[PDB]
Amino acid sequence: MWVRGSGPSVLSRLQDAAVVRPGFLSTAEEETLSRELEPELRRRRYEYDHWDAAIHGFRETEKSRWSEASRAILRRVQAAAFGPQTLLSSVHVLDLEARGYIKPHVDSIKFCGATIAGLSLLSPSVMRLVHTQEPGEWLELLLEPGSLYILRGSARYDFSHEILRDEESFFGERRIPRGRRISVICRSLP
Ligand SMILES: O=C(O)CCC(=O)C(=O)O
Ligand SMILES: [Mn+2]
Ligand SMILES: [Mn+2]
Repeated sequence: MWVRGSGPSVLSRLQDAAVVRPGFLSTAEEETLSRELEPELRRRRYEYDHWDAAIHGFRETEKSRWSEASRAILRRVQAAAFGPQTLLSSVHVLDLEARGYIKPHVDSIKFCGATIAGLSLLSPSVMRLVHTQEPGEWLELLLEPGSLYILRGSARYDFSHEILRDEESFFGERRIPRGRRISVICRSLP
């Protein structure tokens, strides 16, 4: 339902490395995050785009000070996705416009440890993972609003990830129309 792959072996190999938990958040939790983050994101302009930037059509913030309700959600993510690992001192909040997208990349190994965990809000999208040496090994993850994904180990180090732009936004054969998306990303310390 939420993962498709280039073949059975990549699917088995990454089954606990690339994880989607649809409906990890309740509607109330989605609302908590939106009410806290929408106003903060509105204070910033969508950034200038660059050809050699991974992220296109976006604004963002780092946030370490959170309401108690949002902190309860972040602690649920930490329990679900991270061992005992330490998290970075801030959480990355990313606002992609409907025309925005993310190009294939591997998160910096200088600043991010073994695990990335992301909450998706507002609208559905498709995350594609592609092996960095072998373009024939890939996964597609369907990220609906309220979902948590986890990329760890090989899914974090050996595969790029990207968020498909509207015209390319397909989960298998199915078109996933893109809208404005907010994501809330927790990362481990290296
Ligand atoms: O929006 C997401 O879920 C991922 C963002 C991302 O890949 C990044 O900021 O490195
Ligand atoms: Mn920025
Ligand atoms: Mn990334």
